[PDB]
Amino acid sequence: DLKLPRQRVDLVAPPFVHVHEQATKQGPKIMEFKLVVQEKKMVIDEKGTTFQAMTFNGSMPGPLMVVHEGDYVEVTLVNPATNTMPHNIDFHSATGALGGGALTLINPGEQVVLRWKATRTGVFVYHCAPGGPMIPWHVVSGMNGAVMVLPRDGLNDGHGHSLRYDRIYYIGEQDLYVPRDEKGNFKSYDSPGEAYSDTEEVMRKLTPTHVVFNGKAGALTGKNALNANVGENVLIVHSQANRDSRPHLIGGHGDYVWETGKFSNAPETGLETWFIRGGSAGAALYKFLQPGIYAYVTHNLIEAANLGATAHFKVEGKWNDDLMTQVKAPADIPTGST
Amino acid sequence: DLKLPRQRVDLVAPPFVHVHEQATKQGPKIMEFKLVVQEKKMVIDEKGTTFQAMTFNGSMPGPLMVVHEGDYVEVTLVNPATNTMPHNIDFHSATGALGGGALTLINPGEQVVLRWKATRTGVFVYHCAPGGPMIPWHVVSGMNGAVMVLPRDGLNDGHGHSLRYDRIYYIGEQDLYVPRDEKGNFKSYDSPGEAYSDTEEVMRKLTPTHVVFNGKAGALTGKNALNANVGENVLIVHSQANRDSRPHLIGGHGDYVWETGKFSNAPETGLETWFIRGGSAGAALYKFLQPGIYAYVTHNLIEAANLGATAHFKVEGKWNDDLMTQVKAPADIPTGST
Amino acid sequence: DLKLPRQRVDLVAPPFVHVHEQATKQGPKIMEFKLVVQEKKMVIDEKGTTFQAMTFNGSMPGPLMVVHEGDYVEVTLVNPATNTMPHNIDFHSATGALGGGALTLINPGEQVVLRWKATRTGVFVYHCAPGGPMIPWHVVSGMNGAVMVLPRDGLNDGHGHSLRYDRIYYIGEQDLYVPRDEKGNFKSYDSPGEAYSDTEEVMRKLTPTHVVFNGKAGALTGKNALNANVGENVLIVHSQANRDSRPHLIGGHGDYVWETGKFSNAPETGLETWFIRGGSAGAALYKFLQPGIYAYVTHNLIEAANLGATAHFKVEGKWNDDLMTQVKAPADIPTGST
Ligand SMILES: OC[C@H]1O[C@@](CO)(O[C@H]2O[C@H](CO)[C@@H](O)[C@H](O)[C@H]2O)[C@@H](O)[C@@H]1O
Ligand SMILES: OC[C@H]1O[C@@](CO)(O[C@H]2O[C@H](CO)[C@@H](O)[C@H](O)[C@H]2O)[C@@H](O)[C@@H]1O
Ligand SMILES: OC[C@H]1O[C@@](CO)(O[C@H]2O[C@H](CO)[C@@H](O)[C@H](O)[C@H]2O)[C@@H](O)[C@@H]1O
Ligand SMILES: OC[C@H]1O[C@@](CO)(O[C@H]2O[C@H](CO)[C@@H](O)[C@H](O)[C@H]2O)[C@@H](O)[C@@H]1O
Ligand SMILES: OC[C@H]1O[C@@](CO)(O[C@H]2O[C@H](CO)[C@@H](O)[C@H](O)[C@H]2O)[C@@H](O)[C@@H]1O
Ligand SMILES: OC[C@H]1O[C@@](CO)(O[C@H]2O[C@H](CO)[C@@H](O)[C@H](O)[C@H]2O)[C@@H](O)[C@@H]1O
Ligand SMILES: OC[C@H]1O[C@@](CO)(O[C@H]2O[C@H](CO)[C@@H](O)[C@H](O)[C@H]2O)[C@@H](O)[C@@H]1O
Ligand SMILES: OC[C@H]1O[C@@](CO)(O[C@H]2O[C@H](CO)[C@@H](O)[C@H](O)[C@H]2O)[C@@H](O)[C@@H]1O
Ligand SMILES: OC[C@H]1O[C@@](CO)(O[C@H]2O[C@H](CO)[C@@H](O)[C@H](O)[C@H]2O)[C@@H](O)[C@@H]1O
Ligand SMILES: OC[C@H]1O[C@@](CO)(O[C@H]2O[C@H](CO)[C@@H](O)[C@H](O)[C@H]2O)[C@@H](O)[C@@H]1O
Ligand SMILES: OC[C@H]1O[C@@](CO)(O[C@H]2O[C@H](CO)[C@@H](O)[C@H](O)[C@H]2O)[C@@H](O)[C@@H]1O
Ligand SMILES: OC[C@H]1O[C@@](CO)(O[C@H]2O[C@H](CO)[C@@H](O)[C@H](O)[C@H]2O)[C@@H](O)[C@@H]1O
Ligand SMILES: O=N[O-]
Ligand SMILES: O=N[O-]
Ligand SMILES: O=N[O-]
Ligand SMILES: O=N[O-]
Ligand SMILES: O=N[O-]
Ligand SMILES: O=N[O-]
Ligand SMILES: O=N[O-]
Ligand SMILES: O=N[O-]
Ligand SMILES: O=N[O-]
Ligand SMILES: [Cu+2]
Ligand SMILES: [Cu+2]
Ligand SMILES: [Cu+2]
Ligand SMILES: [Cu+2]
Ligand SMILES: [Cu+2]
Ligand SMILES: [Cu+2]
Repeated sequence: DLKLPRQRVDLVAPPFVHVHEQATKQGPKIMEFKLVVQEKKMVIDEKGTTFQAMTFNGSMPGPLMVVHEGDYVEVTLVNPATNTMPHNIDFHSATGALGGGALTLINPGEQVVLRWKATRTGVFVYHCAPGGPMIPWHVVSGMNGAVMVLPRDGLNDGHGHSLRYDRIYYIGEQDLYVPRDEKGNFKSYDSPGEAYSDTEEVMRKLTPTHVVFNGKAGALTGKNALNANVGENVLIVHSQANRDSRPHLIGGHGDYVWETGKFSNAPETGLETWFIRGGSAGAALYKFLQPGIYAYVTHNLIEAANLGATAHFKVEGKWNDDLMTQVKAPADIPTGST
Repeated sequence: DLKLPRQRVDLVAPPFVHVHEQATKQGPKIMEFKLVVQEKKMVIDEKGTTFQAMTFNGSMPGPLMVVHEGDYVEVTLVNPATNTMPHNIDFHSATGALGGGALTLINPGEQVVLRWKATRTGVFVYHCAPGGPMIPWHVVSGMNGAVMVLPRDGLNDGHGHSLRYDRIYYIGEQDLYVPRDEKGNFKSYDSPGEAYSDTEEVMRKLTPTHVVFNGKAGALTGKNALNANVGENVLIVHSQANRDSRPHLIGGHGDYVWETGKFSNAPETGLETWFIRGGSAGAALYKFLQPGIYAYVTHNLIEAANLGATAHFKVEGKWNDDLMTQVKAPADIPTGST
Repeated sequence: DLKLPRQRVDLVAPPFVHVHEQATKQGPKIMEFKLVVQEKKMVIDEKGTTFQAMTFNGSMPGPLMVVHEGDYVEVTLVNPATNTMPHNIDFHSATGALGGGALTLINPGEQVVLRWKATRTGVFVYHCAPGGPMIPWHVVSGMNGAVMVLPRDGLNDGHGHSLRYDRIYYIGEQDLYVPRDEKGNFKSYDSPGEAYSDTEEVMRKLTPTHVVFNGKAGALTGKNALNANVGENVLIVHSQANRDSRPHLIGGHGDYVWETGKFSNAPETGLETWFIRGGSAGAALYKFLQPGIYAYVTHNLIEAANLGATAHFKVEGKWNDDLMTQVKAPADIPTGST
């Protein structure tokens, strides 16, 4: 019945994004994606703490899907028989049936195919939602990602000017609730089901033990810093499926920010810190003006520095002393000073 | 001195709203409302937990009041002699005297009459605020509701087009702080005063034991789901007098959202999840496009599924396979699959 | 090389603000500021609790700096040899080098001079950020303030009309994490370093013990209430370097609010409660219409009343009975009443 060209997309692991056009002159297509659920123990912090994760495509976050307004998105969700739990998928971009959740519940050994029309532009969360208490559990165990629905003319500034990014990164932020023993040491388990009761008790107190980007403390620092160059316009998509965040690029700004994440609304300009509501994605464009290291954080700095929520950008280029300069390097305070 | 027609309004219990006009050609009136404080033990969760509530008109939230810009609102607040505490009322819609609180403190056995001019459009919180530590206590014990001040031309989209709702619902969200004994069981008391000291200790740690709509976990699910039909534009007013929330309609969107709640500002379009600042009301319009069950949550999913903060809509009509369809029902993963 | 006039600014302690022009016809200048770090034990609540604070210029918050777009800001940061820790400064208003942090690390007995160009309008946080876990620690120990970069034409309403304030106040909100002993009593220490380990444990649980304006519970109540007069337009700048807040003026509104704090964006009108993202400053203009006491709070009322986060305004002038009046004072409920 639906007679449109079909196009298979190969997803890539975050923070990278599969290839796509910004502006397009192609008409609507059926964009075909496959997500494979993987339950697995994963390392989440720099001390080697593990937890019983549940993922789309083996990553936290799940991969970013990119389509254009008016495309149809045909998703094959697979739940391998090595998994232990039922799973499903809810797209916040989609209309009806609990975002798809009511049409995608699959037991281990099953797959399902859902199609939804991309009628709403923006960045949106997708997440598992099997029912009842299993909804938060699967989400905070890692089963969430995002989808971006671009206007067919690409982004604009809400004032009639086109905006184009040179690079895009997807930062998925995950709140984790890892059980502790009586002495405060993190507990380990042999399966997600075994971890559940103790995890739920932590969840109920609404205070994460870890807040991480790309699935673990330090994931996007060091050798895995995000690259850019002076002069490049970078789109930073940020999602949080369960809990609020307040992104900030240390040493930079958000030139154009859609903190609620929806491209039918004009962006705000020149922000220091923006706000991702739990259960949403947002996006910020920034044109780098200075080389060096930038930290990208949630600006609850306890979370950023002590719970895992810091990424780095490494930006190549030439320093601009007009924007900032060290007029005098550290020196002893003058004895004359009063 | 004030020579305007008077109109008595009969309030109705949330989530329903008393009858009113959207657009009106009536001039300003003195709109007369009565609120009666009721202290009573109430059931707040599906396991039968009770707590010593304090209410306007016997409900959590208090009822939604609806007037138009330039009306005067004349409120008789009654504190029956069966109550134990003084009470008052602060309207965030009002100008002066701490929103009215400084003019409305009444002991049991007293009533007072306050008039305020509806100079500011939007949805607004009202709440009790007796003074000092009693302010948060009375609020988190249930003494909060909302008022909507409509423009006399009704709502608009901020771009010169009228917006009209077919139905309106008021969702009051309440954070509760129920004491526990040493084993974790919820404690019961014979009066609000007896509950206070233990409740304050819970409050101080800023983590609710329950987060509920319409006064209890499950209040708006099952037989009390909210009704709508495909094609109807529904206004969902959401308030939170003490603590942030992030509303989300699962399977839907916010077509037009005033998350800060004030109609002099253009709404945002096409949101997935919006944000109600503690101490405010906001509102979202959505036109239903698909039948079935929708969950309406705060998108901290722990709160939603595990602390009580889920409502349902039951929407009648015909399914639109163009927007969403199950292309292939759950099936065994092909043996060929790699 | 940079050949512009230089102008030394003398800072003043919050909540007051150093003298400045709104609109100016002066061209760009090098505006010279000095900040002196002071580590000291400070009283933070009305029961006399102390903690080992770290400050810019001896105050929490640090003082508000005011410049205009296109000015250069040349800051001498001094770390006296009586201090124990290294310190630095990150300006969210600045571009490059982690906001300046990477160019300003000074040991006790040193000073440094940083210049940054004020290319971005709005109110912005500045804070210490020495590296790693020391970043949140120094910030939540008090080392944060704000800077305002005004357009050279002053403020506007985003619709072509000038806005001018008669008074400005800077409210810095500080979340504090004071250790407790086994019985719940707050602990005291002889130095910041001695307090660190126990403080970090409190920080990790993300629940402040105190939330204060101007450095202590009650700082801006009583004799230190903020003054205004009926008819005056007051700008209230609010910052929070680490944690979200939801400001509300009890009995008033935000006539024009830049909750994200950046003057290139039109303000929202007529808000009840606004939202300061942790890691940002915002600002609200209000024209007082009624005399009397107003409370200014974060509208988590537990925080406001029980953790310290209430300020007062005392407003002189004549009461307007048209906006609000007590129609009937408290009286016994009529025996006839049903
Ligand atoms: O012996 C515990 C010690 O080993 C580490 C090694 O990296 O991790 C082990 O214990 C953690 C806490 O139970 C588990 O999360 C992990 O699976 C296990 O390898 C340290 O993190 C830990 O302190
Ligand atoms: O807004 C994008 C997309 O939403 C649809 C519904 O699929 O329309 C919604 O939003 C419209 C514009 O705000 C409303 O007029 C409409 O009533 C509502 O359903 C599409 O028609 C539109 O392209
Ligand atoms: O945090 C409580 C208490 O637990 C200990 C181990 O007994 O450390 C645990 O907690 C730390 C904070 O989350 C982690 O860094 C560590 O991996 C974990 O074992 C104590 O060191 C701490 O005091
Ligand atoms: O890219 C930052 C990197 O560049 C170096 C020179 O190789 O210094 C530049 O950047 C500094 C600011 O971080 C400037 O103060 C300096 O003048 C400029 O040359 C490195 O020192 C720095 O790590
Ligand atoms: O015996 C306690 C058991 O009874 C229930 C019955 O619905 O509730 C009682 O105890 C609760 C916890 O103290 C009270 O809140 C309630 O008032 C009382 O009826 C169960 O909830 C509870 O576990
Ligand atoms: O804005 C609605 C209503 O507010 C009043 C005061 O009661 O005006 C306020 O807002 C105006 C428009 O933003 C400001 O110009 C004015 O100074 C401020 O008091 C009413 O006059 C107005 O209708
Ligand atoms: O939550 C702590 C601990 O308390 C127990 C009773 O000892 O359950 C209480 O807490 C649950 C979570 O809030 C409630 O569902 C229940 O109504 C309440 O009695 C334990 O079951 C729980 O482990
Ligand atoms: O209204 C939802 C309700 O309708 C039924 C048919 O009575 O199925 C419709 O809705 C489904 C999506 O929830 C579609 O997949 C189906 O094709 C459509 O007929 C019920 O199954 C469903 O509960
Ligand atoms: O004896 C403790 C008692 O004295 C007070 C006096 O104002 O404060 C002392 O103890 C506090 C808690 O340790 C310290 O913060 C403070 O430095 C010290 O003067 C009371 O606050 C306290 O309960
Ligand atoms: O926006 C104020 C200020 O920012 C600068 C960079 O220092 O420009 C940024 O914002 C512009 C307008 O949004 C973008 O066009 C530009 O690419 C971005 O760097 C200044 O040029 C501008 O005055
Ligand atoms: O809050 C726990 C418990 O501690 C005590 C002292 O044992 O009080 C402390 O905590 C109060 C709440 O923060 C403070 O008002 C007080 O300054 C502090 O000593 C008990 O009174 C309280 O029950
Ligand atoms: O400024 C408030 C202050 O003024 C007094 C008179 O001196 O009363 C005025 O304000 C009241 C509202 O707070 C009005 O109800 C009253 O009619 C008006 O005169 C004081 O009572 C009040 O503290
Ligand atoms: O180690 N994780 O269960
Ligand atoms: O059923 N989900 O675990
Ligand atoms: O400026 N960043 O913490
Ligand atoms: O049972 N409530 O006190
Ligand atoms: O005085 N109020 O409980
Ligand atoms: O999509 N709702 O959790
Ligand atoms: O008393 N402060 O450490
Ligand atoms: O190094 N800062 O404490
Ligand atoms: O209206 N203030 O709590
Ligand atoms: Cu799942
Ligand atoms: Cu969701
Ligand atoms: Cu009350
Ligand atoms: Cu209030
Ligand atoms: Cu410092
Ligand atoms: Cu910062």
